[PDB]
Amino acid sequence: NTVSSFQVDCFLWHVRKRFADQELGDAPFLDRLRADQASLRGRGNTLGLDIETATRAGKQIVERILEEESDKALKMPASRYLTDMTLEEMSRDWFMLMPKQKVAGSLCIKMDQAIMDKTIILKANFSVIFDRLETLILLRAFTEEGAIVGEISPLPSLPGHTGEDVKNAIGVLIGGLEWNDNTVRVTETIQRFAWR
Amino acid sequence: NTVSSFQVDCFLWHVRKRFADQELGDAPFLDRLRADQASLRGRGNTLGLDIETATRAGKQIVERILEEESDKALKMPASRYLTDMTLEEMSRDWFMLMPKQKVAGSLCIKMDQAIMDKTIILKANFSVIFDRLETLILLRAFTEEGAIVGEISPLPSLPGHTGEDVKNAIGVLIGGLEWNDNTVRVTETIQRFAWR
Repeated sequence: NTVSSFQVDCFLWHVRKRFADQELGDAPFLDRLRADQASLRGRGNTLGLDIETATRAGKQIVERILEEESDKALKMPASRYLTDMTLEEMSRDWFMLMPKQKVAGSLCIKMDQAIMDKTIILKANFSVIFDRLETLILLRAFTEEGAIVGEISPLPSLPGHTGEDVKNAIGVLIGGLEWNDNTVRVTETIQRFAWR
Repeated sequence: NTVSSFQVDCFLWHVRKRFADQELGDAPFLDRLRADQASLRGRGNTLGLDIETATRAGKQIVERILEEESDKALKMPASRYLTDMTLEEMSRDWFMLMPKQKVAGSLCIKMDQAIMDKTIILKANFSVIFDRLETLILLRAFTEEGAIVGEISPLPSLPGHTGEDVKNAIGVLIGGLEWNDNTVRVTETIQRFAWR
């Protein structure tokens, strides 16, 4: 019922205690240890379970969380994060006068149809595995005048996208922008790890 | 400085999160997880360290606490706890009219010199290893009338006592009580695992 967590808390307290027992602790850490020691005393007396017994049970529970595969996440060959945009560029507000958008590939593609005869460069932040795109964080279209006129973003509620879905989204965005006689290019990052 | 603990907290949060992720959690556990998730977000932004990076560093720190000998406490062959007294008997108030006491063997020996011509039984709670006494919790002398007239207790500030120190303390207590024509015996627990 409630003993599973109590036991986990008692073991994790022990672990934090051992951390303190080996120095390096800041004052708020020791303060939390004191508050938790008092709270665990209370919870123990209410439950009737000795702190060391609970600690050992917690140890076995924590091991159970960490048993079997544990955290041996050796199936993600060090993805490298590549960026063309700063956090401000990704979070910057923008608007479309004649908005146009669609969903495909678990990606949302947006572009302003009011943009005409402009020169546009695409910038993106994304993860790369084996010299190819693996996850898209964000792509935005900027005019030479600095306006944001299009965007490709992942949809968090759908099964994740692939590199080919992003390549298709980029091609679709470029096509739609080119319709209005815009000149569209991509950064070297996109040109090297993705495709126009 | 303060990153060592923060990192430990982030990993331990992850562990508690995985516990939640595998059910069995009570409402206060999840509530603490929410408060801690918000607090860790704050602490992260203040420190500038990503929660996953801190989590991995915390994992390595926790492993460091648990590395080498870890908790392989295989040098304490299952001590068995034997009791003659309830918690109330050990915590019961008592007094000596003519107090007498000494320190020896990292034990405090007390007896009331005013007790005469009584029949006394000694009761004790202690740990046993290999069919012999290893740690004394408490020993008290009771008259047949129920009065507490003597006590042998460990002193927490001194190097721990041995079984032979307790045997000597019991012999000394019995001797002092016998001086005043008291008849003193011990429980079967003491007679089997210690000596008069």
